[PDB]
Amino acid sequence: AVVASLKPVGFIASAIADGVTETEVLLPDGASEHDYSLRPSDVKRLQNADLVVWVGPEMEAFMQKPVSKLPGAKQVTIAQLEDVKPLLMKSGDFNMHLWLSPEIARATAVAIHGKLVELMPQSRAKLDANLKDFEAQLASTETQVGNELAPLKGKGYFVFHDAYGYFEKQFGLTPLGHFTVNPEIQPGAQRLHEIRTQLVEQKATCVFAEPQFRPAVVESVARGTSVRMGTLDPLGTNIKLGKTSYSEFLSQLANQYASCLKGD
Ligand SMILES: [Zn+2]
Ligand SMILES: [Zn+2]
Repeated sequence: AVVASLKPVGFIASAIADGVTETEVLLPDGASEHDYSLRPSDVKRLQNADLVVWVGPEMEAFMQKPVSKLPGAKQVTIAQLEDVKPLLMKSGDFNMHLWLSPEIARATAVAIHGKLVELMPQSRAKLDANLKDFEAQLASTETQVGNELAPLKGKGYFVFHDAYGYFEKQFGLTPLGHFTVNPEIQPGAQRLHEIRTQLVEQKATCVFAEPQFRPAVVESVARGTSVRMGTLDPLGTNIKLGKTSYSEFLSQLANQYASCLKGD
């Protein structure tokens, strides 16, 4: 199987590996990329993987050690790809939520395709078709999402944690900011006051929770204002792995933004 660290990384892999091999995901639905430790079984999957796909040591730190033991030919380290490095944004150091950038997802698919052709020469024609089919579906999805989000450009909102910058930059969304950088370090009152002052003063439309975290501080901030409440899921928990799952993921996230931000 191809073993992907996070579900959306899995979505990209499953486009390319479709009809070739299985895709498995390490991080369970509900879990956070910022607060996880590998299970004994997670470890076994890694050693036995045909290919491991992950963002890199500044993202899934919980995977760095077991991945370091594998052949270079059996891993894609997304953040370290030559075509990805020029695309990194500071938004230290650089923001590592790379699976929300279509352009990086493209570079990821190319790397996956390239590695799997070497490892599985029996599936070269299928892998080639899968890559073509992935690019076509992604290009259509980018057109669709760009349209869905266009009216929303310029509306301020806050997100729970700093996960969305690549997507927001791509499609012209204009976040006022985020509650947390690391979503485990709960934000203090300081702070929650600064956010609500921004909300009112800058006339924000939305605040967004995330299903991986209890929404209390988000609801608290919105309380006594006209700001609407929504939810974004940077990990696509309700989407199943499969050929068109990455496109479905981007479309779902866009719909989650629009659901709250619509109605000017
Ligand atoms: Zn994150
Ligand atoms: Zn910040």
